[PDB]
Amino acid sequence: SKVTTVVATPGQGPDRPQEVSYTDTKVIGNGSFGVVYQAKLCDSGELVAIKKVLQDKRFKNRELQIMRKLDHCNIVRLRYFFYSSKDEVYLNLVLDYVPETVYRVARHYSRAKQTLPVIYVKLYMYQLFRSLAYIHSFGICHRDIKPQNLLLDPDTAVLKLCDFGSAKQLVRGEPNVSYICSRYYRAPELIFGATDYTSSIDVWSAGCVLAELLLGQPIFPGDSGVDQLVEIIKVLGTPTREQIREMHPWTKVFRPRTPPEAIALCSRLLEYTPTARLTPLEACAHSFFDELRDPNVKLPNGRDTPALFNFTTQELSSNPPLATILIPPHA
Ligand SMILES: C[C@H]1CN(c2ccncc2NC(=O)c2ccnn3cc(-c4ccccc4)nc23)CCO1
Repeated sequence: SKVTTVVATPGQGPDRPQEVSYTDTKVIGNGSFGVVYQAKLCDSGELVAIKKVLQDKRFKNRELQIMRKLDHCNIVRLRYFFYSSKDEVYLNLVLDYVPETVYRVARHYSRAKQTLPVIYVKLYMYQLFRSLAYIHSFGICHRDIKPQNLLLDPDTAVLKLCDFGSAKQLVRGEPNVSYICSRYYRAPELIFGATDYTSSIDVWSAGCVLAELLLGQPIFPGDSGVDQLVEIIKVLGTPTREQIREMHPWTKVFRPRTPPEAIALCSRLLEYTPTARLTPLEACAHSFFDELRDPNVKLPNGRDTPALFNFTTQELSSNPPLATILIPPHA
């Protein structure tokens, strides 16, 4: 077994490097992002993911700057970072390992001609909304919400948002690129080429993930923006002049046994008007998640549900009175 020893800087806290040794290094992902590895830390025995990207000499890495300041139970944790080396330098992000993704779990169910039990749809969606409530409180927009970027530990039912390669602090009056976000999950303002969009593009993407988990397939597919806009229009109806300036019965969209609270939540996330969409914190508070607030709720495997109510002042800052719903009496 090959052991690699590096001098890495801890993610959170002041810049004080340490020797870090890891082994059992294997490639687990390859794409436009770069390469993701799996490895075992020699000291603790803990599994880690290592995202390796090409580092520009000219500037500081935006993903690293964002990740160093994030601390949330539903966001993948940056343990360390280090630089490595023809004649080019790479930035390596040592993250907490999470074994599965919502993409892979949902695909197991789709191929088996079935849908993910609604208890999981609530757990995953609720935890995704918490992660968005947290990043959005600092003005940070993920800009790439999709099932592959939603990590899962299937045994504990914990969801962790990953991939901050497109994330950016959105400042009012500053223009932003419209070519971020993956096909199927782009908000209609991004399809229309808006550069003045807000963090609500993340809420639309999350609404696309929710509808997909309920349906067993993407709600707005299409290989072009015009095809995707046709699928959006089939469900939401034709956008008014006011709606276009700002950027079908929903019950007939899903299978008959679909909970009406789930359908009501989709209609409030998937709206043409960016300001009409729910905020992540308001989505957390929706009646679709009431089952998670029940003191007797348990996972299908018999275990207790993960931490769902440990809200901080920062997390609640968008609407502090929502704490009366969000933190139930038993919590
Ligand atoms: C294909 C991968 C791409 N991947 C990413 C794309 C861009 N930047 C980062 C990541 N990954 C991560 O930040 C990440 C952090 C922690 N644990 N972890 C496990 C796995 C994983 C990798 C392969 C198969 C299953 C799981 N990926 C991660 C997201 C998942 O799907």
